[PDB]
Amino acid sequence: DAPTVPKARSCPFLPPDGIADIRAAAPVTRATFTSGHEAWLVTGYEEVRALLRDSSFSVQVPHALHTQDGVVTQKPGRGSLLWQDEPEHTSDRKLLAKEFTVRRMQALRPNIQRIVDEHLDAIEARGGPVDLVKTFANAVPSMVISDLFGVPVERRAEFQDIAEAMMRVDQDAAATEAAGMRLGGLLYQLVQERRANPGDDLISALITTEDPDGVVDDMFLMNAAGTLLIAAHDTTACMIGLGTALLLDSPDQLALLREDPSLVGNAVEELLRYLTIGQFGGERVATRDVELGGVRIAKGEQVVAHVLAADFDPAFVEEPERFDITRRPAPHLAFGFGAHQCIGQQLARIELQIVFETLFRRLPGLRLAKPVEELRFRHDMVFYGVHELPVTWHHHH
Ligand SMILES: CCCCCC[C@H]1C(=O)O[C@H](C)C/C=C/C=C/C=C/C=C/C=C(\C)[C@@H](O)C[C@H](O)C[C@H](O)C[C@H](O)C[C@H](O)C[C@H](O)C[C@@H]1O
Ligand code: HEM
Repeated sequence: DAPTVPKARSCPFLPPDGIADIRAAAPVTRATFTSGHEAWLVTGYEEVRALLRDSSFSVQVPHALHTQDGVVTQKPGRGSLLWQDEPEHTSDRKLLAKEFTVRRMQALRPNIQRIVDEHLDAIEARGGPVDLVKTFANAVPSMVISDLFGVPVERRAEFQDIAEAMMRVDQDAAATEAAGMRLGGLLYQLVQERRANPGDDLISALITTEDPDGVVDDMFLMNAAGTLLIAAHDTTACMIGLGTALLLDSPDQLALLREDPSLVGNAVEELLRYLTIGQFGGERVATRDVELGGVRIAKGEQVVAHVLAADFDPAFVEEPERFDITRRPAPHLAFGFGAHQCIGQQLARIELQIVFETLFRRLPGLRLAKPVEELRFRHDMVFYGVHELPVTWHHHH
C-alpha cells in the first residue's frame, strides 16, 4: 500500500506537515487517498503545471479520491465546464466567455464596493463582537454573484445553503447528489424566469449570444449558471474568512496593509498562493500513456494535481512558508492552470481586493475575539477555510 496522503496540519495556515518531504523526494509519486484507492500524487510546482497543461488528461475520472466512499457524483453536462473535455469544453467555454467577460467583471467594482460597505454598515450598527463568516465572508460574494445573475434576494440564502451542503468531503454520494438535485430546482426556476422576462443579467445575455450550433438550451444555461453561482459563492467566501484570519494572526503583514491600502493587489496574490484553498487538489485521468516528471503514467490511471503543495515549492518562490504581502506576484496555482484554469479569477481578485481593503480600513483595530488554536477549520469541506471567525475592534465612543 502506497503511503496515505498527509492531511494533518500542525499549523492551520500551512500545508499538511508531511507534504514537504514528499514533494522534495518525489513530486510525482504513488499515494493512498481518502477513498482508499491508490493513485498518482503530484506535488511539485513544475510537475503540477505540466500535468494541468497536458491535454491528454481528462477530467472524467473513475474515482472520487477525496470522499470516503470514493463514489463519483453524477456531474452536470455541457455548460458546466469543470466536467467537460475538449472539443466541447473548448467551444462551450468560448460561448460562456463571450458574455462573461473580464471587462464586465471589472464593471462590477462599484456594485461590489456598495455591497461590501453595506455589510460593514450592518456590522458597525450591531457592534462587536461578530462572526465575520456569517456576517460578511459568506454574505458578500453571494450578493455579488446573485446580482450578476438577477437572483431574487429571497432565494440567495438557499444558494448559500446548497454550497454548504454540497461542497463537502465528509459525506456520501447520496447526500452530495441530493443537494445537487435541490440546486437544479433553483437553476430551473431561474432559467425559466430569464427566458420569460429577460433582464440586465448574465443568463439573459447568454440567451441572446451568437449560437450557430444551437447549444445554448435551458439545460446548458442551468449547468453554466450552477457552476458559476456555486464556484463564486464558495471559493471567495472561504478566501475572505481565511485570508482575514491569517492577516489577524500576522501582525507585521497586517501593519503593512494598514499603512498602505494600495498594496492590497500584491496582498491578494500572496493570500491566494499562501492559502491555496483547493486543499485536496484537482483530479484528472490519463487517456494515453504519458511521461510526467520523468514518471510513466499509464492510460486510465487517476492523478491528483495538489496545487496547495505546488504553491509551497521552494523552486517556485523563495522561503515559501513565509507569508509576505510585499512579494512580487507570481503565477501561483490557486486558480489552477491549463484549459480549466478559473474563468472567474478576475472577478474573484476584484472581490478580494475590495473586501480586504475596505474591511481593514473600516473596522479600526479589527482583531481576533477567539484565538486561532480554538477555531474550527474546514478539514471537512472541499475548499479550506474557517467555519467561524469571531472578531472584535475598537469601540465607537
Ligand atoms: C485544483 C484544486 C481545486 C479542486 C476543486 C474541486 C471542486 C471544484 O471543481 O471546484 C470548482 C473549482 C469551484 C466549484 C464549483 C462548484 C460547482 C457546482 C455545480 C453544480 C451544478 C449542479 C447542477 C447543474 C444540477 O442541476 C445537476 C448536477 O448534476 C447535480 C450534481 O449533484 C452537482 C455536483 O454534486 C457538484 C459537485 O459536488 C461539485 C464538485 O464536488 C466540486 C469539486 O469538488
Ligand atoms: C478565490 C476564488 C476562486 C478560487 C480559489 C477558484 C479556483 C478554481 C480552480 C482551482 C479551478 C480549476 C479546477 C480544475 O482545474 O479542476 C476553477 C475553475 C472554475 N471556476 Fe474558479 N475559483 C474561484 C472563484 C471563481 C468565481 C468568482 C467564479 C465565477 C464567477 C468561478 C468560476 C469557475 C468556473 C466556471 C471554473 C471551471 C472553468 C473550466 O473548467 O474551464 N470561480 N476555479
